[PDB]
Amino acid sequence: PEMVRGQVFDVGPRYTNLSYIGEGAYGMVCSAYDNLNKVRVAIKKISPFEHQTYCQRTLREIKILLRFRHENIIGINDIIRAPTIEQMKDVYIVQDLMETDLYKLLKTQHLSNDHICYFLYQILRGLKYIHSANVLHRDLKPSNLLLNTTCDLKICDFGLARVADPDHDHTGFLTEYVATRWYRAPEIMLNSKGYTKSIDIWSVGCILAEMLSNRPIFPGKHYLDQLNHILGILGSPSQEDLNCIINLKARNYLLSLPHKNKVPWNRLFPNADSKALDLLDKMLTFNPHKRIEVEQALAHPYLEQYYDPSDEPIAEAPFKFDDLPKEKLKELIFEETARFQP
Ligand SMILES: *[C@@H]1CCOC(=O)c2c(O)cc(O)cc2OCC[C@H](O)[C@H](O)C(=O)C1
Repeated sequence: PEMVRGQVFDVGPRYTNLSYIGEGAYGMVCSAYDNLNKVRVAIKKISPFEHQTYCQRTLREIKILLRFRHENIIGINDIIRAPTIEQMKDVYIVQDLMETDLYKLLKTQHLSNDHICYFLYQILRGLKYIHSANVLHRDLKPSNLLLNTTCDLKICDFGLARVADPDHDHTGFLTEYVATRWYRAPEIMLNSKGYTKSIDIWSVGCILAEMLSNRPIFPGKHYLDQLNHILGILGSPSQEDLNCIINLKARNYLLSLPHKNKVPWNRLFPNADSKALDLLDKMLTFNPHKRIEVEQALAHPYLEQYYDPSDEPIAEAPFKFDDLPKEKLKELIFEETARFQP
């Protein structure tokens, strides 16, 4: 049984010659040689079975990814686990081996405008498919975007995904939220549970800004500070957009703030393509009802060299799926992974 950096990675004998890559949520990611297909692959170790929310995230991702099939979504090629529930302690997910992720790339590489445009196209193309299944990714960020050696992009990690539920999106002010802080839409902190598609478009807008400058556009340090960063750039919301926020605590918090001027996008990004900044503005719109939707974004002039709706496929059907004890959830993970046995 091979080990990498002092930890057991029990995937043989099909997968050998392991090398560290990085970290998933419940375990590390390695590369390995696939002795059957004769190519190196990526493998993620998942040890979820102690914690019920861990089991939730693992099951959710497996259920979605076994149904999804799209060029810009990384799939599941194989799942490795013990033959019996009694013996199963870890699960290993085998996926295509990519070359890097966008978080790592942006730490040292400046992107040409042609790279930015192609990455953004591919993000939106994958997102079109996800949203067409009535699913929200809910944690889009550079570390969840993988790139191969020719800059083809795939979206990773559906562990926070949910079915869209816009009729039950409303909540109170300062409602706690799980997804990554820097990519949270402003309404998360005001009145939203993040159950509508507009939550993902905001995150893509954050990713676009970060590709233009190699730095996060809104790097808040804590829950409410994230909103201060956003308002520091967008400026104060209009009366119309405030009137859309019926919750009094949220509205009165915004009314308590001094007026803030909008920072022009071309001041923040003086080298950027003007069409890219127009699309950026529409993705980083404060009012989620006015925010651009994924199919509109694909049709934006910035993406004209790539846009082709006949080559931007959608899901066959809407996706349908916690008080579930982890013992039922481990049982459910066991059953969901049976198709890859032996
Ligand atoms: C994605 C989990 C799968 O990640 C990978 O397959 C992966 C490959 O193939 C190559 C490289 O360079 C990195 C990879 O993932 C790193 C981890 C990733 O950023 C994220 O944390 C995930 O776990 C989601």
